[PDB]
Amino acid sequence: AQPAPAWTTFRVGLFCGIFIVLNITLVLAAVFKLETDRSIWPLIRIYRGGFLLIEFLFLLGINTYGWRQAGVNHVLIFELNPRSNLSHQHLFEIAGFLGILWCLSLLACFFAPISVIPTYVYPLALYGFMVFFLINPTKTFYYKSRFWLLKLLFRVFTAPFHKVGFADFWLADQLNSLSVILMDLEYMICFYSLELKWDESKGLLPNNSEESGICHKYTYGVRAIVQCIPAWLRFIQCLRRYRDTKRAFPHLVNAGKYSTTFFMVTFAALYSTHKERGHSDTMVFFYLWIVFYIISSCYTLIWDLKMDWGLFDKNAGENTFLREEIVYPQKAYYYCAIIEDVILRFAWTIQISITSTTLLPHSGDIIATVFAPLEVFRRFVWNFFRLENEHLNNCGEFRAV
Amino acid sequence: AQPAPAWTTFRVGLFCGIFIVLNITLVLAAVFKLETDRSIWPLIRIYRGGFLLIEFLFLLGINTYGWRQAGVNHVLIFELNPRSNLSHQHLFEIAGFLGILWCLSLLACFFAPISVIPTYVYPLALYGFMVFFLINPTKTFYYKSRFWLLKLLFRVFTAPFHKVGFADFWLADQLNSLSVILMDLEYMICFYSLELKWDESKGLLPNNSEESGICHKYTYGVRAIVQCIPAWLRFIQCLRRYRDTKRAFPHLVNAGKYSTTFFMVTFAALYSTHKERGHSDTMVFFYLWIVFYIISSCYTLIWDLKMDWGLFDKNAGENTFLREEIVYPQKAYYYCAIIEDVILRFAWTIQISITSTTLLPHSGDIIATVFAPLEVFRRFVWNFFRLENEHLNNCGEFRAV
Ligand SMILES: CCCCCCCCCCCCCCCCCC(=O)OC[C@H](COP(=O)(O)OCCN)OC(=O)CCCCCCCCCCCCCCCCC
Ligand SMILES: CCCCCCCCCCCCCCCCCC(=O)OC[C@H](COP(=O)(O)OCCN)OC(=O)CCCCCCCCCCCCCCCCC
Ligand SMILES: CCCCCCCCCCCCCCCCCC(=O)OC[C@H](COP(=O)(O)OCCN)OC(=O)CCCCCCCCCCCCCCCCC
Ligand SMILES: CCCCCCCCCCCCCCCCCC(=O)OC[C@H](COP(=O)(O)OCCN)OC(=O)CCCCCCCCCCCCCCCCC
Ligand SMILES: CCCCCCCCCCCCCCCCCC(=O)OC[C@H](COP(=O)(O)OCCN)OC(=O)CCCCCCCCCCCCCCCCC
Ligand SMILES: CCCCCCCCCCCCCCCCCC(=O)OC[C@H](COP(=O)(O)OCCN)OC(=O)CCCCCCCCCCCCCCCCC
Ligand SMILES: CC(C)CCC[C@@H](C)[C@H]1CC[C@H]2[C@@H]3CC=C4C[C@@H](O)CC[C@]4(C)[C@H]3CC[C@]12C
Ligand SMILES: CC(C)CCC[C@@H](C)[C@H]1CC[C@H]2[C@@H]3CC=C4C[C@@H](O)CC[C@]4(C)[C@H]3CC[C@]12C
Ligand SMILES: CC(C)CCC[C@@H](C)[C@H]1CC[C@H]2[C@@H]3CC=C4C[C@@H](O)CC[C@]4(C)[C@H]3CC[C@]12C
Ligand SMILES: CC(C)CCC[C@@H](C)[C@H]1CC[C@H]2[C@@H]3CC=C4C[C@@H](O)CC[C@]4(C)[C@H]3CC[C@]12C
Ligand SMILES: CC(C)CCC[C@@H](C)[C@H]1CC[C@H]2[C@@H]3CC=C4C[C@@H](O)CC[C@]4(C)[C@H]3CC[C@]12C
Ligand SMILES: CC(C)CCC[C@@H](C)[C@H]1CC[C@H]2[C@@H]3CC=C4C[C@@H](O)CC[C@]4(C)[C@H]3CC[C@]12C
Ligand SMILES: CC(C)CCC[C@@H](C)[C@H]1CC[C@H]2[C@@H]3CC=C4C[C@@H](O)CC[C@]4(C)[C@H]3CC[C@]12C
Ligand SMILES: CC(C)CCC[C@@H](C)[C@H]1CC[C@H]2[C@@H]3CC=C4C[C@@H](O)CC[C@]4(C)[C@H]3CC[C@]12C
Ligand SMILES: CC(C)CCC[C@@H](C)[C@H]1CC[C@H]2[C@@H]3CC=C4C[C@@H](O)CC[C@]4(C)[C@H]3CC[C@]12C
Ligand SMILES: CC(C)CCC[C@@H](C)[C@H]1CC[C@H]2[C@@H]3CC=C4C[C@@H](O)CC[C@]4(C)[C@H]3CC[C@]12C
Ligand SMILES: CCCCC/C=C/C/C=C\C/C=C/C/C=C/CCCC(=O)O
Ligand SMILES: CCCCC/C=C/C/C=C\C/C=C/C/C=C/CCCC(=O)O
Repeated sequence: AQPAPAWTTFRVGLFCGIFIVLNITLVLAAVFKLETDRSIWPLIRIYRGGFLLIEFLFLLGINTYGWRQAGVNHVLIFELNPRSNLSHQHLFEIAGFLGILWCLSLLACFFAPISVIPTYVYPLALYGFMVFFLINPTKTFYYKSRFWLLKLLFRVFTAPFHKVGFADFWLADQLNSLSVILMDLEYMICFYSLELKWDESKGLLPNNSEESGICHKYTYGVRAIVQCIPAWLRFIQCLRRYRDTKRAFPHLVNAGKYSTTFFMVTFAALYSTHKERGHSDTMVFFYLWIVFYIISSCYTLIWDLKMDWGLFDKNAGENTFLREEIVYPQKAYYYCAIIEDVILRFAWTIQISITSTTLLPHSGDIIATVFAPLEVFRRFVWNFFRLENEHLNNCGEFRAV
Repeated sequence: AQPAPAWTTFRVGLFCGIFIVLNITLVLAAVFKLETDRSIWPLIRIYRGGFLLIEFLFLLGINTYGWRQAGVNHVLIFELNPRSNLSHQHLFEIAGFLGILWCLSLLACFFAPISVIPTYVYPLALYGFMVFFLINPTKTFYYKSRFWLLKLLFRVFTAPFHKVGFADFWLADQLNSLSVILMDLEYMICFYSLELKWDESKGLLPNNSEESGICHKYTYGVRAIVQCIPAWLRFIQCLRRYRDTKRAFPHLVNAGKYSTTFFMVTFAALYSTHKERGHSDTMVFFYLWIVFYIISSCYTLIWDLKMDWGLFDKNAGENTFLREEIVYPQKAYYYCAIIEDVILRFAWTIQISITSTTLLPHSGDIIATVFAPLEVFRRFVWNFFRLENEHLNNCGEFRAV
C-alpha cells in the first residue's frame, strides 16, 4: 500500500479538471450550437459505449480505493503481484485521460474544426486509439497492467478451455454489466458498413426522421448474439467450474441464473420480429417474455443479495437482514445498497437487456441511454460487497483456504 | 520540508487543468467569436494586471520549489515560522484558482452569458473578489499566510516609519517589478469614473477608434505618480536603512538607483506633454529622457549582476564572471540568466517605465502588453539568485550573522 507519487496525483487532478471543463463545454455546445433537422441518435449510440467505459474505469478506481481503505485485500483475491499492483490513482488517471479523448472526439463531432476531415472520422479515431492503447506492445504506458488485462480478456473470451480464477469470473461479471458497450460496438460496425453514407459530409447524422435503417432494427438477429455473449461467457464458465469440481451446487444454480438471460433476449427478439411482422401471437410472445422476465430479475437479485454479497445471513444476530461480519465503517451502506440493488435490478433488464433488441417503446433509446450509467453504478456497488464477501468468508471456493 | 498532502496536489492539478482548458477556450473565442468595430484595448488594459498577478504567483511557486530543492533557506531569510510556511504547492494552487477566476471573468466579458448583467461588471467582480479574498477576516482560506502578507503590505506601503526586514525589502522589489499592476488599477479606476459609459450596454468596448478619452492620456499626470510609487517605496526604504545604520554604502547608491526611475518617468511625462501640445523643445526633452535612460538601465543592471546576485566576483577562480560559491546544480543557469537579465533589463524599461506614461508609439500598447510578462519573468529569475546570494553570503546585512 505504498503511496502514489505526487506527480501522478497532479496528473489525475489535471485530467479530471480538463474533463470537467470539456464536459461543461460539451453540454453548452449541445444545448446552444446545434440544428434540429437530423437525428442525433446515431452519435449518442456510438459514444455511449465510450462514456460507459470511462464511467466504469472511474468507478473501478473508486472501488479500488474503497477496497484498500476498508481492509478487503483485492490483491490477494485477484492473485496479483503486490509490487506492481495499480493504486486507485492510476485507474483514476487512465479514466481521466480516456475521458479527455472522448470529450475531444465528441466536441469535434459537434463542430468540425477541420472541414477537410469528415465528421464520422472522429468516432472511429477515438475507439481506434482506445484499442491501440490497450494493445500497445511497447512497454510505455501501464505495460504490466495492460498485458495482464490482455491475458485476462483472452482467458475470458475463451472461457471453457481455461481453468477459472477469481479474475476471470470477476471480469466476466463486469462484461455482463457492460453489455451496452458490446452492443454499441456492434451498432458502430453495422452503421459504418451499411448506413454511414461515406460520401455524405454529415452521413452519421441523417436527415430522415424515420429510422428505416436495419441497424437499429433486428432483422438479422445478430444483435441478440452480441447482447448475449456477456451472459453466455458466465454460463460457460459456471459449467466449466462444475465440470472441474463435480459439485452441482453452487454452479448449476449459477448457470441457470446466467442462462435466464438467454431466454430473456430470445423471447424479446421473437416479440420484436412477431410484432414488426404483424402476427397473431404477438401478445402471447409478449406475455411469455414478461413471464421469463421477473424470474430472471429475481434470480439475479436473490443471487446478489444472498451469495454474491453474503447478506440475509441467518447468524447475523445484531445486524438485521445482513451478515455477521462487516468490514465497511458504516452499517447504513449495506442497507442502502440492498435497496439500490433492488431498484436497479429491475431497471437494468428493462432498459438494456431488452428495449435494445426489440423496439417496443419510441423512448427506448432515451431509457437505455439514461439507465446504462445506473447499470454500471449497480455493478460498481456490487463490486464492493462481492469483494468484501470474498475477503471475509470464501465464496465460490476460488481460494484453497 | 514536510511533503504536501495528496489532496492539495490533486487540487493544484485540477486548477491547472481547468486553467489550461479555459485559456484554450479563451484564445479560440478571441480569434473566432469577436466583432472588429470596437477597441478591445480597454479590456486588455483592465485584465493585464490580473494576468500579471496570476503569472507572478505561479512563478513565485516555481521560485519556492527552486529554493527548497536548491538548498537556499527562504524560511530563515524571510523570518517565517517553519511550521506554517507555504510550500510551492499552495502557491501553485492559489495561482491556479485565481487564474480560473480570471479566465471565467474574461470569458464572461467576451460573450455575456446573462443579458441582464452588464459586461463591465465582470472585471469589477473579479478584482473585488480578489481584494475580498485578500482581506478575508474569517480564518478559512490560507489565513496565516494571508494575514502575514497583509502585515507585509501594510509595512511596505508605510515604509519610512517601520524598521525594514528582508520581507519588506523583497516585497518592495516585487512591487517595483509589478508596477504594471498598479498602473492598470489606476487605469481601471479612471476608466470607470469617466469613460466607462455606464448607460451603454457595451461601454467598455467603445466604437470610436480615436482614443480621445484622457484615461489613456496623461493630462493630469497622476499616472506618473502611480507608476513611480513602486520605486518611491524602495527609495524611501533605502533612505530609512541608511538613517538606521548611518552607512553611506551600500544604501545611498541603492537610493540613487531607485531614484533614477523618478527622473526617467519625469522626463517621459514631460516629453508627452511637450509633444502633445506642440512646443519647440520636444526634441530636447526626448534627448534628456533618453540620456537619463541608459543610465537608469545600466545602474539597475550592474546592481543586479554585482550586489543582488553577487556575480562577477573577483575570487570566483574556476568560475568565469560568476561567484566563488554556487548552489544551483547547473552552472549554465547563471550564464544564461546574465544574458536574460541584460536583455530584459533594457526591455522592461523601454516597455513599461515609459510608453505607458507617454504616447510615443501607436504600438505602445502591444509592446507593453507583450513585455510586462517578461518583466515578471525577469523578476522571477532575479528572485532565484538574490535569495541564493542572501543564503550564501549576507547581502544588505539584514541578518545579524
Ligand atoms: C456539468 C457537467 C458535468 C461535470 C462533471 C464531469 C465529471 C466529474 C468528474 C469529477 C472527478 C472525479 C474523480 C476525482 C477524484 C480524485 C481523488 C484523488 O485522487 O484524491 C486523492 C486522495 C488522497 O489520497 P489518500 O487517501 O491520502 O491516500 C492515497 C494513497 N496513495 O485519494 C483518494 O482518491 C481518496 C479520496 C477520494 C476517494 C474517491 C472519491 C472521489 C470521487 C467522488 C465523487 C466524484 C463525482 C461523482 C459524481 C458527481 C455528481 C453527483
Ligand atoms: C491539451 C489538453 C486539453 C485540451 C483542451 C481543448 C480545448 C477545446 C475547447 C473547445 C471550446 C470551443 C469554443 C468555441 C468558441 C466559439 C466558436 C464558435 O462559435 O465557432 C466555432 C467555430 C466555427 O467557426 P465559423 O462558423 O467559421 O465562425 C463563426 C463566426 N462567429 O469552429 C471552429 O472552427 C473551432 C471550434 C473549436 C474546436 C474545438 C475542438 C477541437 C477538436 C480537435 C480534434 C479532436 C479529435 C481528436 C480525436 C482523438 C481520439 C483519441
Ligand atoms: C471489445 C469490447 C470490450 C468491452 C470492455 C472490455 C474492457 C473492460 C474494462 C477493462 C478492465 C478494467 C480493469 C480490470 C482489473 C481491475 C482490478 C484491479 O485493480 O486490477 C489491478 C491490475 C494490476 O495490474 P498489475 O499488478 O500490473 O498486473 C500484475 C503484474 N505482473 O491493473 C488493472 O486494473 C489493469 C487495467 C488495465 C488498464 C485499464 C484498461 C485500459 C483501457 C481499456 C480500453 C478498452 C477499449 C475498448 C474499445 C471499445 C469500446 C466500445
Ligand atoms: C494555449 C493557451 C495557453 C496554454 C497554457 C496555459 C497556462 C499553462 C500552465 C500550466 C501549469 C503549470 C503549473 C503546474 C505544475 C505543478 C507541478 C506539481 O505540483 O508537481 C508536483 C511535483 C512533485 O513534488 P516533489 O518534487 O515530489 O516534492 C514536493 C514536495 N511536497 O512538485 C513540483 O512542483 C516539482 C516539479 C515541478 C516544479 C515546477 C515546474 C512546473 C512549471 C513548469 C513550466 C510550466 C509551463 C510554463 C510555460 C509553458 C510554455 C512555454
Ligand atoms: C466549475 C469549474 C470549471 C468551470 C468551467 C467553465 C466552463 C466554461 C466553458 C465556456 C465554453 C463556451 C462554449 C460555447 C459553445 C458555442 C456557443 C455559442 O456559439 O454561443 C454562445 C452563446 C450565445 O448564444 P446565442 O447567440 O443565443 O446562440 C447562437 C446560436 N448558435 O453564449 C451564451 O449565452 C453562453 C456562453 C457560454 C458562457 C461561458 C462563460 C460563463 C461565465 C459565467 C459568469 C462568469 C463571471 C464570474 C466572475 C467571477 C469573479 C471572481
Ligand atoms: C493594490 C495593488 C497590489 C499589487 C500587488 C500586491 C500583491 C503582490 C503579490 C502578493 C505577494 C506574494 C507572496 C509574497 C511572499 C512569498 C514568499 C513566501 O514563500 O512566503 C511564504 C508565506 C508564509 O506564510 P506563513 O508561514 O503562513 O506566515 C507566517 C505564519 N505565522 O506565504 C505567502 O507566500 C503568503 C502569500 C499570501 C497569499 C497570496 C496572495 C493572495 C492573492 C493576492 C491578490 C491581490 C489582489 C490585487 C487586486 C488588484 C489587481 C489589479
Ligand atoms: C439509494 C441508491 C440509489 C444510492 C445509494 C448508494 C450509494 C450512494 C452507496 C452504496 C454503497 C456505498 C459505498 C459503500 C462502501 C464504500 C467504501 C468506504 O470506504 C467509503 C464509502 C463507500 C465508497 C460507499 C459510497 C456510497 C455508496 C456507493
Ligand atoms: C474495435 C474498434 C477498432 C472499432 C471498430 C472499427 C473497425 C473494426 C470497423 C468500423 C468500420 C469498418 C469498415 C466499414 C465499411 C467497410 C466496407 C466493406 O466493404 C469492407 C469492410 C469495411 C472497410 C469495414 C472494416 C472494419 C471497420 C473499419
Ligand atoms: C427463467 C428460468 C425459469 C429458466 C430456467 C433456468 C433454471 C430455472 C434452471 C436451469 C438449470 C436448472 C438446474 C439444473 C440442475 C440442478 C442440480 C440440482 O442438484 C439442483 C437443481 C439444479 C441446480 C437446477 C435448478 C433449476 C435450474 C437452475
Ligand atoms: C445455446 C444456449 C446455451 C444459448 C443461446 C443464446 C443465443 C445463441 C440465442 C439467444 C437468443 C437467440 C435469438 C432470438 C431471436 C432470433 C430472431 C429470429 O428471427 C431468428 C433467431 C434469433 C436470431 C435467435 C438466435 C439464437 C439466439 C441469439
Ligand atoms: C424467481 C423464482 C420464481 C425462480 C428462481 C428462484 C429460486 C428457484 C432460487 C434462485 C436463487 C436461489 C437461492 C440461491 C442461494 C441460496 C443460499 C442457500 O444457503 C439457501 C438457498 C438459497 C437462498 C437459494 C434458494 C432458491 C433460490 C431463491
Ligand atoms: C535566454 C533567456 C531569455 C531564457 C533563459 C532563462 C531561464 C529559462 C532560466 C534562467 C534561470 C533558470 C532557473 C535557475 C534555477 C532553477 C532552480 C533549479 O532547482 C531548477 C531549475 C531552475 C528553476 C531554472 C529554470 C530555468 C531558468 C528560469
Ligand atoms: C481595488 C479594487 C476593489 C478595484 C477598484 C474598484 C473600485 C474601488 C472603483 C472602481 C469603479 C469606481 C466607481 C466608478 C464611478 C463612480 C461614480 C462617482 O461619482 C463616485 C465614485 C464611483 C462610485 C466609483 C467608486 C470606486 C469604484 C467602485
Ligand atoms: C540617472 C542618474 C544620473 C540620476 C542621479 C542619481 C545618482 C547618480 C546619484 C543620486 C545620489 C548619489 C549618491 C549620494 C551620496 C553618495 C555617498 C558617497 O559616499 C558615495 C556616492 C553617493 C552614493 C552618491 C552616488 C551618486 C548618486 C547615487
Ligand atoms: C520627490 C522625489 C524623491 C520623487 C519624485 C517622484 C514624483 C513625485 C514625480 C516624478 C515624475 C513627476 C511628474 C512628471 C511630469 C508631470 C506632468 C506635468 O505636466 C506636471 C507635473 C508632473 C505630474 C510630475 C509630478 C511629480 C512626479 C510624479
Ligand atoms: C550608468 C553609469 C554611467 C552611471 C551609474 C553607474 C555607476 C556610477 C555605479 C552604479 C552601480 C555601481 C557599482 C555598485 C556596486 C559595486 C560593488 C563594489 O564592490 C565595487 C563597486 C561597484 C561595482 C559599483 C561601481 C560603480 C557603479 C557601476
Ligand atoms: C447517472 C445518469 C447519467 C445520465 C447521462 C445522460 C446522458 C444522455 C441523456 C439524455 C439523452 C437525450 C437526448 C436528447 C435527444 C433527443 C432526440 C430528439 C431529437 C431528434 O429526433 O433529432
Ligand atoms: C511571455 C509573453 C506572453 C505574451 C502574452 C500575450 C498577450 C496579448 C498579446 C497581444 C495583444 C494583441 C491584441 C490584438 C489587438 C489589436 C488591436 C487592433 C484592433 C482594434 O483596434 O479594434
